[PDB]
Amino acid sequence: IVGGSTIQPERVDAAALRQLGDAMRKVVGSADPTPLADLLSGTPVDPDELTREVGADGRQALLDSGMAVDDGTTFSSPLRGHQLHGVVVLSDPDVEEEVQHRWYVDPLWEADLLIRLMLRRGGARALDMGCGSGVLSLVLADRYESVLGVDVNPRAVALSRLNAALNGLTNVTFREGDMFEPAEGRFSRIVFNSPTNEEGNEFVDLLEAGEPILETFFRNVPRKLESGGIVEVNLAMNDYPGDPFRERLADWLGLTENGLRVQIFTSQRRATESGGEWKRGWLVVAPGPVGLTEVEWPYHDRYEEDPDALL
Ligand SMILES: Nc1ncnc2c1ncn2[C@@H]1O[C@H](CSCC[C@H](N)C(=O)O)[C@@H](O)[C@H]1O
Ligand SMILES: [Mg+2]
Repeated sequence: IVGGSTIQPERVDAAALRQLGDAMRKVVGSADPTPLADLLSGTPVDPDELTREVGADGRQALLDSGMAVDDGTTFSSPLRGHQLHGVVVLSDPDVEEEVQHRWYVDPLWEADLLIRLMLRRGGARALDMGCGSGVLSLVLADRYESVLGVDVNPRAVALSRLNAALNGLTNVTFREGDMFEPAEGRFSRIVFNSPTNEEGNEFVDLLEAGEPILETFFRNVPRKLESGGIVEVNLAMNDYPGDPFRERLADWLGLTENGLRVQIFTSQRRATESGGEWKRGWLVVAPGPVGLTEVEWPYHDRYEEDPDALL
Protein backbone atom coordinates (compact mmCIF):
# COMPACT_ATOMS: atom_id res chain seq x y z
CA ILE A 1 0.00 0.00 0.00
CA VAL A 2 1.32 3.38 -1.18
CA GLY A 3 0.61 6.77 0.39
CA GLY A 4 0.95 6.12 4.11
CA SER A 5 4.58 7.15 4.69
CA THR A 6 5.28 9.55 7.56
CA ILE A 7 6.28 13.05 6.48
CA GLN A 8 7.69 15.54 8.99
CA PRO A 9 9.13 18.75 7.53
CA GLU A 10 9.21 20.44 10.95
CA ARG A 11 12.13 18.11 11.85
CA VAL A 12 14.52 19.91 9.52
CA ASP A 13 15.44 23.59 9.84
CA ALA A 14 14.30 26.01 7.13
CA ALA A 15 17.72 26.75 5.60
CA ALA A 16 18.68 23.08 5.43
CA LEU A 17 15.45 22.15 3.58
CA ARG A 18 15.93 25.03 1.17
CA GLN A 19 19.48 23.86 0.49
CA LEU A 20 18.23 20.31 -0.09
CA GLY A 21 15.66 21.78 -2.47
CA ASP A 22 18.42 23.58 -4.37
CA ALA A 23 20.34 20.28 -4.60
CA MET A 24 17.22 18.55 -5.92
CA ARG A 25 16.61 21.29 -8.46
CA LYS A 26 19.97 20.84 -10.10
CA VAL A 27 19.72 17.05 -10.47
CA VAL A 28 16.07 15.88 -10.61
CA GLY A 29 15.35 15.32 -14.29
CA SER A 30 19.05 15.81 -15.10
CA ALA A 31 20.41 13.73 -17.96
CA ASP A 32 23.25 12.84 -15.56
CA PRO A 33 21.57 11.27 -12.46
CA THR A 34 23.25 11.64 -9.05
CA PRO A 35 22.49 9.58 -5.90
CA LEU A 36 19.98 12.25 -4.88
CA ALA A 37 18.17 11.99 -8.25
CA ASP A 38 18.28 8.21 -8.04
CA LEU A 39 16.86 8.36 -4.52
CA LEU A 40 13.97 10.52 -5.73
CA SER A 41 13.31 8.20 -8.67
CA GLY A 42 12.65 5.29 -6.33
CA THR A 43 16.08 3.68 -6.60
CA PRO A 44 17.93 2.54 -3.47
CA VAL A 45 21.17 4.47 -3.05
CA ASP A 46 24.51 4.18 -1.26
CA PRO A 47 24.22 6.56 1.72
CA ASP A 48 27.94 7.30 1.46
CA GLU A 49 27.55 8.51 -2.13
CA LEU A 50 24.48 10.45 -1.03
CA THR A 51 26.56 11.93 1.78
CA ARG A 52 29.17 13.09 -0.73
CA GLU A 53 26.45 14.92 -2.63
CA VAL A 54 24.33 16.56 0.08
CA GLY A 55 26.69 16.35 3.06
CA ALA A 56 26.14 14.64 6.40
CA ASP A 57 23.47 17.16 7.42
CA GLY A 58 21.69 16.78 4.08
CA ARG A 59 21.72 13.02 4.62
CA GLN A 60 20.28 13.34 8.11
CA ALA A 61 17.68 15.83 6.92
CA LEU A 62 16.52 13.32 4.30
CA LEU A 63 16.02 10.79 7.10
CA ASP A 64 14.48 13.05 9.73
CA SER A 65 11.90 14.50 7.31
CA GLY A 66 10.77 11.10 6.02
CA MET A 67 12.10 11.83 2.52
CA ALA A 68 14.40 8.83 2.90
CA VAL A 69 14.27 5.55 4.79
CA ASP A 70 17.37 3.68 5.98
CA ASP A 71 16.92 0.15 4.61
CA GLY A 72 20.12 -1.02 6.23
CA THR A 73 22.75 -0.79 3.51
CA THR A 74 20.83 1.66 1.32
CA PHE A 75 18.53 4.66 1.51
CA SER A 76 15.30 4.59 -0.44
CA SER A 77 12.41 7.02 -0.71
CA PRO A 78 8.65 6.53 -0.64
CA LEU A 79 8.41 9.81 -2.62
CA ARG A 80 9.18 10.83 -6.22
CA GLY A 81 10.80 14.11 -7.23
CA HIS A 82 9.72 16.36 -10.10
CA GLN A 83 10.97 19.64 -11.44
CA LEU A 84 8.56 21.89 -13.34
CA HIS A 85 7.80 25.57 -13.85
CA GLY A 86 10.71 26.67 -11.68
CA VAL A 87 9.93 24.53 -8.62
CA VAL A 88 10.84 21.13 -7.23
CA VAL A 89 8.00 18.91 -6.02
CA LEU A 90 7.91 15.60 -4.17
CA SER A 91 4.80 13.44 -4.33
CA ASP A 92 3.73 9.80 -4.25
CA PRO A 93 4.56 7.58 -7.19
CA ASP A 94 1.76 7.15 -9.70
CA VAL A 95 0.13 3.79 -8.83
CA GLU A 96 -3.10 1.89 -9.54
CA GLU A 97 -6.21 2.84 -7.56
CA GLU A 98 -6.29 -0.42 -5.61
CA VAL A 99 -2.90 0.07 -3.96
CA GLN A 100 -3.44 3.70 -2.89
CA HIS A 101 -3.47 4.42 0.85
CA ARG A 102 -6.30 6.55 2.25
CA TRP A 103 -3.85 9.44 2.38
CA TYR A 104 -2.21 8.89 -1.01
CA VAL A 105 -1.30 12.22 -2.61
CA ASP A 106 -2.01 13.12 -6.26
CA PRO A 107 1.21 12.05 -8.08
CA LEU A 108 0.92 15.14 -10.38
CA TRP A 109 -1.53 13.61 -12.82
CA GLU A 110 -2.53 16.96 -14.36
CA ALA A 111 -0.65 19.69 -12.41
CA ASP A 112 1.88 20.48 -15.15
CA LEU A 113 -0.97 20.86 -17.60
CA LEU A 114 -3.03 23.01 -15.22
CA ILE A 115 -0.16 25.41 -14.49
CA ARG A 116 0.05 26.05 -18.24
CA LEU A 117 -3.67 26.88 -18.16
CA MET A 118 -3.42 29.20 -15.16
CA LEU A 119 -3.72 32.97 -15.68
CA ARG A 120 -0.43 34.83 -15.25
CA ARG A 121 -1.63 37.69 -13.05
CA GLY A 122 -0.69 38.30 -9.42
CA GLY A 123 -2.40 39.81 -6.38
CA ALA A 124 -2.67 39.83 -2.60
CA ARG A 125 -4.10 36.52 -1.24
CA ALA A 126 -4.26 33.20 -3.09
CA LEU A 127 -6.03 30.00 -1.99
CA ASP A 128 -5.18 26.50 -3.28
CA MET A 129 -8.13 24.30 -2.29
CA GLY A 130 -7.31 20.59 -1.96
CA CYS A 131 -3.62 21.45 -2.18
CA GLY A 132 -2.30 17.85 -2.20
CA SER A 133 1.46 17.90 -2.79
CA GLY A 134 1.28 21.71 -2.77
CA VAL A 135 2.38 22.07 -6.39
CA LEU A 136 -0.11 24.76 -7.46
CA SER A 137 0.67 26.78 -4.32
CA LEU A 138 4.39 26.73 -5.13
CA VAL A 139 4.00 28.37 -8.51
CA LEU A 140 1.57 31.00 -7.15
CA ALA A 141 4.14 31.96 -4.48
CA ASP A 142 6.19 34.51 -6.32
CA ARG A 143 3.29 36.69 -7.57
CA TYR A 144 0.98 36.66 -4.54
CA GLU A 145 1.63 38.33 -1.19
CA SER A 146 0.41 35.18 0.55
CA VAL A 147 -0.65 31.72 -0.53
CA LEU A 148 -2.74 29.39 1.59
CA GLY A 149 -3.18 25.72 0.74
CA VAL A 150 -5.96 23.66 2.34
CA ASP A 151 -6.38 19.89 2.40
CA VAL A 152 -8.45 17.48 4.49
CA ASN A 153 -5.64 14.90 4.03
CA PRO A 154 -3.18 15.52 6.91
CA ARG A 155 -0.37 13.86 4.95
CA ALA A 156 -0.99 16.20 1.99
CA VAL A 157 -0.59 19.15 4.38
CA ALA A 158 2.69 17.78 5.72
CA LEU A 159 3.90 17.13 2.17
CA SER A 160 2.89 20.63 1.00
CA ARG A 161 4.79 22.19 3.92
CA LEU A 162 7.80 20.07 2.97
CA ASN A 163 7.61 21.13 -0.70
CA ALA A 164 7.14 24.81 0.19
CA ALA A 165 10.25 24.64 2.39
CA LEU A 166 12.29 22.80 -0.23
CA ASN A 167 11.56 25.79 -2.49
CA GLY A 168 12.32 28.40 0.19
CA LEU A 169 8.80 29.88 -0.01
CA THR A 170 8.18 32.08 3.03
CA ASN A 171 4.71 33.30 2.01
CA VAL A 172 3.17 29.86 1.53
CA THR A 173 1.13 28.35 4.39
CA PHE A 174 -0.98 25.18 4.68
CA ARG A 175 -3.92 24.25 6.88
CA GLU A 176 -5.61 20.95 7.52
CA GLY A 177 -9.39 21.08 7.30
CA ASP A 178 -12.63 20.56 5.42
CA MET A 179 -12.89 22.85 2.36
CA PHE A 180 -13.18 26.53 3.36
CA GLU A 181 -13.34 25.98 7.13
CA PRO A 182 -9.72 26.89 7.79
CA ALA A 183 -9.59 29.59 5.09
CA GLU A 184 -10.28 32.91 6.81
CA GLY A 185 -11.05 36.08 4.87
CA ARG A 186 -11.27 36.59 1.13
CA PHE A 187 -8.87 35.73 -1.67
CA SER A 188 -8.11 37.35 -5.01
CA ARG A 189 -7.20 33.96 -6.45
CA ILE A 190 -8.71 30.54 -5.81
CA VAL A 191 -7.44 27.43 -7.60
CA PHE A 192 -8.96 23.93 -7.25
CA ASN A 193 -7.69 20.78 -8.93
CA SER A 194 -10.86 19.09 -7.73
CA PRO A 195 -11.03 15.44 -6.66
CA THR A 196 -13.61 14.58 -9.28
CA ASN A 197 -13.29 12.13 -12.14
CA GLU A 198 -15.50 9.10 -12.83
CA GLU A 199 -17.52 8.81 -9.63
CA GLY A 200 -20.46 11.02 -10.58
CA ASN A 201 -22.57 11.96 -7.54
CA GLU A 202 -21.06 9.60 -5.03
CA PHE A 203 -18.05 9.85 -2.71
CA VAL A 204 -15.50 7.12 -3.41
CA ASP A 205 -12.42 8.49 -1.64
CA LEU A 206 -10.44 11.70 -1.14
CA LEU A 207 -9.41 11.84 -4.83
CA GLU A 208 -12.88 10.99 -6.14
CA ALA A 209 -15.13 12.75 -3.66
CA GLY A 210 -18.20 13.18 -5.84
CA GLU A 211 -20.10 16.16 -7.19
CA PRO A 212 -21.09 17.34 -3.68
CA ILE A 213 -17.52 18.55 -3.22
CA LEU A 214 -18.06 20.84 -6.20
CA GLU A 215 -21.39 22.05 -4.83
CA THR A 216 -19.77 22.91 -1.50
CA PHE A 217 -16.93 24.64 -3.34
CA PHE A 218 -18.98 26.80 -5.73
CA ARG A 219 -21.69 27.62 -3.18
CA ASN A 220 -19.00 29.19 -0.99
CA VAL A 221 -16.82 30.72 -3.69
CA PRO A 222 -18.67 34.09 -3.75
CA ARG A 223 -18.28 34.69 -0.01
CA LYS A 224 -14.56 33.73 -0.17
CA LEU A 225 -13.73 35.68 -3.36
CA GLU A 226 -12.39 39.25 -3.52
CA SER A 227 -14.51 41.11 -6.05
CA GLY A 228 -12.60 41.37 -9.33
CA GLY A 229 -10.80 38.17 -8.32
CA ILE A 230 -10.26 34.90 -10.16
CA VAL A 231 -11.26 31.26 -9.68
CA GLU A 232 -9.78 28.35 -11.68
CA VAL A 233 -11.01 24.75 -11.43
CA ASN A 234 -10.04 21.44 -12.99
CA LEU A 235 -13.16 19.28 -12.83
CA ALA A 236 -15.20 16.40 -14.16
CA MET A 237 -18.74 17.41 -15.11
CA ASN A 238 -21.78 15.22 -15.75
CA ASP A 239 -24.57 16.28 -18.11
CA TYR A 240 -27.71 14.20 -17.65
CA PRO A 241 -30.86 14.34 -19.83
CA GLY A 242 -32.75 17.53 -18.99
CA ASP A 243 -30.11 18.13 -16.30
CA PRO A 244 -26.86 19.66 -17.60
CA PHE A 245 -24.02 20.32 -15.14
CA ARG A 246 -23.85 23.98 -16.18
CA GLU A 247 -27.32 24.70 -14.79
CA ARG A 248 -26.52 23.06 -11.43
CA LEU A 249 -23.31 25.14 -11.44
CA ALA A 250 -25.14 28.41 -12.15
CA ASP A 251 -27.42 27.63 -9.21
CA TRP A 252 -24.56 26.93 -6.79
CA LEU A 253 -22.72 30.11 -7.76
CA GLY A 254 -25.84 32.24 -7.78
CA LEU A 255 -24.34 33.21 -11.11
CA THR A 256 -26.93 35.65 -12.45
CA GLU A 257 -27.93 37.31 -9.17
CA ASN A 258 -24.26 37.73 -8.12
CA GLY A 259 -23.42 38.92 -11.62
CA LEU A 260 -20.49 36.54 -12.11
CA ARG A 261 -18.85 35.57 -15.39
CA VAL A 262 -17.96 31.89 -15.87
CA GLN A 263 -16.10 30.24 -18.74
CA ILE A 264 -15.93 26.47 -19.04
CA PHE A 265 -13.27 25.11 -21.37
CA THR A 266 -14.28 21.54 -22.17
CA SER A 267 -11.39 19.38 -23.25
CA GLN A 268 -12.59 15.78 -23.07
CA ARG A 269 -16.11 14.45 -23.75
CA ARG A 270 -17.79 11.05 -23.59
CA ALA A 271 -21.46 10.49 -24.29
CA THR A 272 -23.19 8.19 -21.84
CA GLU A 273 -25.93 5.63 -22.41
CA SER A 274 -28.25 7.86 -20.37
CA GLY A 275 -28.19 10.21 -23.35
CA GLY A 276 -26.00 12.45 -21.21
CA GLU A 277 -22.30 13.22 -21.33
CA TRP A 278 -19.25 13.05 -19.11
CA LYS A 279 -16.81 15.94 -19.54
CA ARG A 280 -13.44 16.98 -18.18
CA GLY A 281 -12.54 20.64 -18.43
CA TRP A 282 -11.27 23.86 -16.97
CA LEU A 283 -13.59 26.38 -15.34
CA VAL A 284 -12.70 30.03 -14.87
CA VAL A 285 -14.47 32.72 -12.89
CA ALA A 286 -13.07 36.10 -13.92
CA PRO A 287 -14.25 39.70 -14.36
CA GLY A 288 -16.45 40.28 -17.39
CA PRO A 289 -20.05 40.32 -18.69
CA VAL A 290 -22.54 38.40 -16.55
CA GLY A 291 -23.15 34.84 -17.73
CA LEU A 292 -21.86 31.35 -18.42
CA THR A 293 -20.10 30.26 -21.58
CA GLU A 294 -18.90 26.78 -22.50
CA VAL A 295 -16.48 26.30 -25.39
CA GLU A 296 -14.79 23.14 -26.58
CA TRP A 297 -11.02 23.37 -26.24
CA PRO A 298 -9.10 20.10 -26.58
CA TYR A 299 -6.20 21.27 -24.41
CA HIS A 300 -5.33 17.70 -23.43
CA ASP A 301 -4.94 16.97 -27.16
CA ARG A 302 -2.80 20.12 -27.60
CA TYR A 303 -0.73 19.25 -24.53
CA GLU A 304 0.18 15.87 -26.03
CA GLU A 305 1.41 17.55 -29.22
CA ASP A 306 3.44 20.37 -27.64
CA PRO A 307 2.92 21.46 -24.00
CA ASP A 308 4.52 24.82 -24.84
CA ALA A 309 1.60 25.49 -27.18
CA LEU A 310 -0.73 26.24 -24.24
CA LEU A 311 1.64 29.07 -23.43
N1 LIG B 1 -13.14 18.05 2.07
C1 LIG B 1 -11.98 18.45 1.34
N2 LIG B 1 -11.25 19.57 1.78
C2 LIG B 1 -9.96 19.83 1.44
N3 LIG B 1 -9.60 19.13 0.40
C3 LIG B 1 -10.10 18.01 0.00
C4 LIG B 1 -11.36 17.49 0.41
N4 LIG B 1 -11.60 16.22 -0.23
C5 LIG B 1 -10.48 16.02 -1.00
N5 LIG B 1 -9.66 17.05 -0.85
C6 LIG B 1 -8.40 17.10 -1.49
O1 LIG B 1 -8.41 17.50 -2.85
C7 LIG B 1 -7.13 17.14 -3.41
C8 LIG B 1 -7.29 16.87 -4.87
S1 LIG B 1 -5.79 16.39 -5.65
C9 LIG B 1 -4.97 17.84 -6.30
C10 LIG B 1 -3.75 18.18 -5.45
C11 LIG B 1 -2.96 19.32 -6.03
N6 LIG B 1 -3.67 20.55 -5.98
C12 LIG B 1 -2.61 19.06 -7.49
O2 LIG B 1 -3.09 19.81 -8.39
O3 LIG B 1 -1.81 18.12 -7.79
C13 LIG B 1 -6.70 15.93 -2.61
O4 LIG B 1 -5.45 16.18 -1.96
C14 LIG B 1 -7.78 15.74 -1.61
O5 LIG B 1 -7.31 15.30 -0.35
MG1 LIG C 1 -9.19 6.20 -5.40
